[PDB]
Formats: sequence, C-alpha cells, structure tokens
Amino acid sequence: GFPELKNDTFLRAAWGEETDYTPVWCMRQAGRYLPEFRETRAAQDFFSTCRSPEACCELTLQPLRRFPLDAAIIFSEILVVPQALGMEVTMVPGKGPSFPEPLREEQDLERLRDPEVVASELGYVFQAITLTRQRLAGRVPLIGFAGAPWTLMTYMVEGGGSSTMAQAKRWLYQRPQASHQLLRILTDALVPYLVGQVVAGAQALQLFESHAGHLGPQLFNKFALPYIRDVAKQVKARLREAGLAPVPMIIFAKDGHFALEELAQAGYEVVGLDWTVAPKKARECVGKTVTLQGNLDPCALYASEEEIGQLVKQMLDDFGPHRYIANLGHGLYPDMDPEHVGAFVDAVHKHSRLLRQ
Amino acid sequence: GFPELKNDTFLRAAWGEETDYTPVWCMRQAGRYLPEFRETRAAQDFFSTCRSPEACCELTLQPLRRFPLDAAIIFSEILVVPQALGMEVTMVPGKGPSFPEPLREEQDLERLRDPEVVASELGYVFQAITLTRQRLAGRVPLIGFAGAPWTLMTYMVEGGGSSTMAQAKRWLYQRPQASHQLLRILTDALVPYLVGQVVAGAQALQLFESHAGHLGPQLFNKFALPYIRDVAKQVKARLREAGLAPVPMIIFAKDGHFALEELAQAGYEVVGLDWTVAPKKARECVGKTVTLQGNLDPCALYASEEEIGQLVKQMLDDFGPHRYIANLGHGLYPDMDPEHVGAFVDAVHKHSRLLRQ
Ligand SMILES: Cc1c2[nH]c(c1CCC(=O)O)Cc1[nH]c(c(CCC(=O)O)c1C)Cc1[nH]c(c(CCC(=O)O)c1C)Cc1[nH]c(c(CCC(=O)O)c1C)C2
Ligand SMILES: Cc1c2[nH]c(c1CCC(=O)O)Cc1[nH]c(c(CCC(=O)O)c1C)Cc1[nH]c(c(CCC(=O)O)c1C)Cc1[nH]c(c(CCC(=O)O)c1C)C2
Repeated sequence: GFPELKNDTFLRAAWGEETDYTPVWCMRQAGRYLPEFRETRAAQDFFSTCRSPEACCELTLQPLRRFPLDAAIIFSEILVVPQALGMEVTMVPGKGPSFPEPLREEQDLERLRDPEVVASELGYVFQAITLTRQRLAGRVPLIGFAGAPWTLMTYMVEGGGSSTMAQAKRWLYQRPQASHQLLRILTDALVPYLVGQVVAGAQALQLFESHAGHLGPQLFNKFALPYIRDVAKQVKARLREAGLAPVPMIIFAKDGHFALEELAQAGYEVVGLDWTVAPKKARECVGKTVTLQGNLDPCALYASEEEIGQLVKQMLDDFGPHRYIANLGHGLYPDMDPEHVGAFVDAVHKHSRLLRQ
Repeated sequence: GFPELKNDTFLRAAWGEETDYTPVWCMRQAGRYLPEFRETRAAQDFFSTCRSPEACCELTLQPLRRFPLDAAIIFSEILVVPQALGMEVTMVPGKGPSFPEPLREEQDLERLRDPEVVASELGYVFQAITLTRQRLAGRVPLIGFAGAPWTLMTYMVEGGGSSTMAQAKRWLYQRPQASHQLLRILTDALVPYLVGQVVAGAQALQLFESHAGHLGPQLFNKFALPYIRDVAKQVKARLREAGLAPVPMIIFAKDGHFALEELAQAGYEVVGLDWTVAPKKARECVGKTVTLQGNLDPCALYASEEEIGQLVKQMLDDFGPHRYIANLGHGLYPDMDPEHVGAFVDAVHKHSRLLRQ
C-alpha cells in the first residue's frame, strides 16, 4: 500500500545489523527552533494542529528538507492519550501543557473512558501517519510514538510539569492499588493505539518514559517497568496476529541510568540514552544484543560547528560502529540554531564512515 | 483595483489588432544573465525566493529598468504545481530541478493532493502577482504562466530533465490509463491556479509545453493536446462565470513544429514558436487568425549588436507586421550579455516601425 523504502539504514541499525554509516535523527527535529515550524504553527492552536493530517505531515517533512536525517517522526503529542481518555488538556504558548482538572483521588478514575475505545478517538493520528508515509515516498522510515504509562500518569496527576513529581509519587506510596489501576488503564489504551499507528504506516515505535528519573530503582521496578514490558509484549503480539510485520521498538527512559539493565531485557530492540550516561557504561549495562540510541547533550549544539564535530567524534568513538543509532540525549531546544543541527547530522555521517574505513 | 495600463501594445497584438510597432518580450528576461538577478537570488534558496512576493516583484522589475520591454512576466517556476500536488522538489545550484522521489508506478498517484486544493497551496504566487501589478503601476501588462500537463508530467516521472523522456514515454505506451489519470489531475490543478493568477492581476497567460518535441504527432494528439485544449476552455469559462474579462492565452510548444495546425485550433490567441520553424511556414500552418510569438534563436544574441539587428530585420520581414509578438525561440541563457538583449529589444522596435512606414 506504500512506497518502497529507499534508505532503511535506521531500521537495519535498530535491528542490530551492520551498516555503512551510523544513522541519525533528533528528538524534536520538527520543532520551534525552525522558523518554518513556527510559521506553520501560527495558523492553528496546538491540538488543532495535531488533528490536521496535512499540518502534521508538513511539520514532519520540514526538517528533512534541511538535513539528510535517516528517519522522520510523526508530529503529534504524548498527551493525546490522556486527552482521548477524557481529560481536558491545554497548550497555551509560554505555559506548556496543563490539565485544569487533574486526577487527585481514586474516584477520579471514574471520569476516564474505557481504554479499549481510545484508539478510535485517535483516528486523526492514524490519518496523519498514513498521509505522511505516502508523502515521504519512501525517503526514510517513519517513527510513531507514545508516552510510557508512568510518564503519562505524572501529567494526569500533577496537571503539568513538575520538578519533584511529589503528587504522582504520593499516589505510588499512599495509593498503590489505584496507581496500578491507572497504569493498567494507560497500558490498555496504549497498546491498541500503538498497534493502530503501525497499521496506518509507522515503521518503528518509540515509547517516551521521560519522567523515569524521579523514581529510582525500587519504584521504577514496581510501577514503571511492568507496564513498559507489557506494552512491548502486547504490541508485538497483536501485530503478529493481524498478519503484519512487527516493527523495531525503542524505549527512552530519560534519567533512567539505574534501570538500563532491566530496560535491556524489557523486549525493546533499542534503549535510548540521556546525555548523563557515558556510552561505554551504558554498553556494559545493556549487553551486546540491544541497540543504543543517543546521546549527545542537546546543549552541545550551542557550541561552534567545529566543536560540535569534535564532540560527535568523541561520542562515536565511545559507542563504536555496531548496534548504535545517533541522536541527542533529549530534544532540541527552541533557541537552537538550525545550522548547528545541520552540523550534528553531517558530523555523525562523516565520522561514522571514517570509523569503519 | 489596479492602475490603468499605459502601454497595452502587447495585449493589442495578442488579440490580433494592428499596432504602431511590434511588441517584444524575452523568455527568462528575469534571469541569471543579469548580475542584479544573481545578487537578489543569492539571499534565499530558490523556492524561498518564489514564496516571497517582494523578491518575485523585484526580479520581475529588474529587466524593465534596463530595457523598454512591452510585457513583464511574473517570477515563479512551472514546478510549483507538482510541489503543491505534494511532491518534494529541489533546485540546488549547478544541478537544475530534481524530484528525489519521482512517480514510478500507478500506485504513486495516491500520494498526490486533490487537484482542487492546489490553488490554495499557491496563494504565495497570487500575492506576488498582485504586488507586482501594483508596483508596475500600469507600465506594461503582466503575464502569468504555468507548465502544460504533459511537460509537468515529464518532470514528475523522470525526476528532472531528460534527453529522451524514456520513462515518461514508457508511461504513455505501457500505462495509458494511469497517464490519462495523471494528466487529468494536472489539468484540474492547473485550471483553478491559472484562474487565480488572473483574479490576482495577471493580464495574459502562457502555458509552457516545453517537452512537446519528444512526442511526435500521434502521442501528442492523444496525450498532450486534449489537456492543452481543456486548460484554455476551462480557464476562459471560469473567468466569464466570475464576472471577469478573459485574458489572451499563449501556448508555447517547444519543438512542436508537427502540432502547429492543431495548436492553432486549440483555443489560444497566441501560438509561440521555437527558432527551428521558419516564420512563413508557421504562418501557413496556423492560418490567418492566431497571433504568432517568437522566434529568434536565443544563441543569436551571442552575435555582435550589428548582426543581431540584421537577424531581427530578417525575422520581422518573414513574420510581417500583423498578428505578431517578437520574442526569442526559447529563454535567455545565463552567459548572455545584457547589452545584447538590449540590442534585440531596440532592433525589434526600430525595424517594426520601418516596416510599417
Ligand atoms: C514527540 C513530541 C512530543 N511533543 C511534541 C512532539 C512532536 C514534535 C517532536 O517530535 O518533538 C510537540 C510539542 N510539545 C510541546 C511543544 C511546544 C508547545 C508550544 O509552547 O507552542 C511541541 C512542539 C510542549 C510540551 N510537551 C511536553 C512538555 C513538557 C512539560 C513538562 O514536563 O514540563 C512541553 C513543554 C510533554 C511531552 N511531549 C513529548 C514528550 C516526550 C519527549 C520529552 O521528554 O521531551 C513530553 C514529555 C513528545
Ligand atoms: C517562467 C520561469 C521558468 N523558470 C523560471 C521562471 C521565472 C524566470 C523566467 O521567467 O524564466 C525560473 C528558473 N528556473 C530555473 C532557474 C535557474 C535555477 C538555478 O540554477 O539557480 C530559474 C531562474 C531552473 C530550471 N527550471 C527548469 C529547468 C529545465 C530542466 C530540464 O529539463 O533540464 C531548469 C534548468 C524547468 C522549467 N522552468 C520553466 C520552464 C518553461 C520554460 C523553458 O522551457 O525553459 C521549464 C521547462 C519556467
């Protein structure tokens, strides 16, 4: 139903095969650092943008017109899942996401939709995925994505960003039962959503556990890890059952240094790394059979084009030329220079080829 | 809404009325042979230039500050239409236009936008037309333009220039149905685009069938001519319906010697000629009721100012002083001398007046 893929380097590396060079992409490659992103986004409010296949497709394509990135990622939000479960969410400029009525007690779970119906509420995402895959015309693979259960829970309880997650963690300690219930609702919504993304055309999937860092090992193993594992097991199972090829799945646990061994056993092809983990230490944690993605400090792009090249060279030396996809350790920041993102991409390609030959 | 036209000679001649002199313009009069064109163009990438009304207006005006040309043509590209249908196109300096993902099989037509929405994607062209018509302040008429369906198809399939059109012609012979489908998509996008150009201020329209020559009579009559005829019929119909004055339309089929009789019956006021067709033979083909445009070998401008004058004199003798707009037989080449373009313009004006008096 879709054009044949021309550059599959990203997929080959995700599965752990050898390639001629290291593939690269950037979290938030479609983002506010691009003037053209801001121009397209000035037309609608944020979630209206998410609900327009043409707008999502356009924002996805923009970075690919500037840089020879080895993957695209669909424009959407992780917060579409809580929204489709029935929570109201806003993204007013200057303030970040807010839920005006967060979940604060167990009884608040009653407001949520049955998780089995979330996928049908998210048809607009699938339309954006199909459109973008057709428009990409096989240039590079298209990544779909969602938030991990714990991270989604933090937003639902905290009502937005938090430096401590004190309310969400209070749920874990004081309301463990109701927490597991919410986390299971989330998992059961995520699975059919992620499956649907692949049915619509996604060629890989990333699960963002952006708030792993707040947990620590004991809480992470009890409350985050089981649902991370269940997402992967279930998504692969449903795809096989529907006659489709399962896709490479990436787990990105920001500030998750402490969980790398477990994440390596959690049924994901790729483990994404923040910039605080030394590549060689990550490699000792995860072993020889998963692919690593990352992990340059996004702020390194504030440095000169030449220094970026040298930092990239050092990073590639540490990861080595096997089982590795280059990216930053988090997303691009809004004040970053597009030319420096350009330099990061060119340096990965240049030094990875030098490192092989 | 616009200034009254001061010099309408070009329009009078297009409609076949007598004038005091022969009006002249040059394909690519805004082009790389002008140092000031290159300076304005060094600021942006090519399609960013196309999307800036001020930049398009400026490039349009430049040649008119050097030479008393009898028409302006808006700065744009024919390839904006395939781009607005959803194909990615580049114009890297030194390489010409490229589509990295050309159409290669019938199923690839699925990626394209509904042709009814192309005009709204091309609003920036209409903004450039309105701005330029206002800035011209009635000096001379402003021509809008587009590629003809077949020619646009060649780019979409071949992915760029070709000496044979072997892939595009393979479509015509092996995929006739899918070819007609593409050609109809193109026609249905072109019509509302061309209409929009006139709504925005265009005072005439040229359709460039630059790749006619590759066809020959049987394929041209089956695959190019029907859509050329449909463009004109439909554009005139929509303009009448909207309460506007239809504009003179020019069909330019480069290397189309073999189609001149049919082109004369295709509902265009003006038939443009390449330099390989002797003017008197063209006149026998098209009859007494269309206007001819052309047709000096662009390379003749490599000759001395004096020789250019003599070649122009011979050309004007052959066309005669009725139903004729002077131009070259194709566009100006980048290494041509602006003073020689100057001499071509002055010679047309001088000898056409001598030929009447
Ligand atoms: C994949 C994605 C996301 N957001 C957006 C996209 C699509 C564009 C892209 O690929 O980044 C658009 C996307 N999302 C947002 C923006 C900027 C909105 C604006 O102000 O106009 C855009 C373009 C806003 C946003 N959205 C979010 C925040 C963080 C809130 C906090 O904890 O303080 C913020 C600031 C939640 C969010 N959103 C996302 C994550 C996971 C990655 C990460 O950790 O950064 C998370 C945690 C993922
Ligand atoms: C009307 C127009 C066109 N292109 C451009 C304009 C505006 C300036 C002008 O009036 O010429 C800018 C215009 N278009 C281009 C340039 C030069 C770009 C650069 O290298 O910087 C400019 C100023 C590049 C171009 N664009 C095209 C080619 C030919 C490719 C091939 O078949 O080999 C090329 C080389 C496609 C094209 N473009 C156009 C045609 C029809 C006329 C013709 O046959 O020449 C065609 C066929 C029309």
